[PDB]
Amino acid sequence: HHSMAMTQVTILKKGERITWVEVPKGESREFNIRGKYFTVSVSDDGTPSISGSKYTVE
Repeated sequence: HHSMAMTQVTILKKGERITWVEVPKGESREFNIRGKYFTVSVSDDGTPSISGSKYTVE
């Protein structure tokens, strides 16, 4: 019975997948994507968000 897995977050550029990251539910992590820093957050309900305007997340 595996413990709790990361939330897998897909990073989208104009709605198309460019990369993916892992973040625990209820937390935020920093990533460098193509030379810029972004905060990716996953809410309690598993919904992700990202700082900046270049990308969205799913």
